[PDB]
Amino acid sequence: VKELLEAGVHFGHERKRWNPKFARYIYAERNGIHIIDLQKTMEELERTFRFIEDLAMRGGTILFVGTKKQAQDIVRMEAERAGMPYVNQRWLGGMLTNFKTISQRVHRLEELEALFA
RNA sequence: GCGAGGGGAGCCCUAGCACAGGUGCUGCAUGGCCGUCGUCAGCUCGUGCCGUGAGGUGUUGGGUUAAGUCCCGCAACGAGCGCA
Ligand SMILES: [Mg+2]
Ligand SMILES: [Mg+2]
Ligand SMILES: [Mg+2]
Ligand SMILES: [Mg+2]
Ligand SMILES: [Mg+2]
Ligand SMILES: [Mg+2]
Ligand SMILES: [Mg+2]
Ligand SMILES: [Mg+2]
Ligand SMILES: [Mg+2]
Ligand SMILES: [Mg+2]
Ligand SMILES: [Mg+2]
Ligand SMILES: [Mg+2]
Repeated sequence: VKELLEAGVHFGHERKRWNPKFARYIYAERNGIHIIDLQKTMEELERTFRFIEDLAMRGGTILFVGTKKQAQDIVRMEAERAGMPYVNQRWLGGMLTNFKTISQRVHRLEELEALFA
């Protein structure tokens, strides 16, 4: 059922902005718009969720992210409904890399709850 | 020591030694203090990111303000010397 749902209404959309690499992942390009390969997508989904199966059970944490409007809300509920980290708003430069200083802002957060109750 | 006479401290003259004192230089040897641009809106540090590097980014941009004042946006995130 996971396969036919995708085939339903969740594939192909972009046009005239394609990379040479995303081309081999393509199935066709009629009406002037690209059409992603559903078959290869499944196989990739398999390999991905395999990494998910390990990652989830390893106890590790996934950092979700999406600034696109169509994904801000979707990833929002789905990240909380899993307790996993995520950022829908404008991603900051250094969040992962310069993490030490980004955390200082998280520390400024607890200060708020202090003078909030 | 009853008296004579002797030495020391305080203080002086004369002779002699070490030394004092100098509004005599050098404000390009300096401390300190002061004028000045100008109360003008500025100048930087920490880490991250870009560049081979000098360095950039932040502090640029849009609105606003006496002001780097505040807001929104932002590969940047905070802080410090200033403004208040
Ligand atoms: Mg469905
Ligand atoms: Mg063409
Ligand atoms: Mg941002
Ligand atoms: Mg005598
Ligand atoms: Mg002399
Ligand atoms: Mg001088
Ligand atoms: Mg001087
Ligand atoms: Mg002179
Ligand atoms: Mg480098
Ligand atoms: Mg080179
Ligand atoms: Mg620099
Ligand atoms: Mg600069």
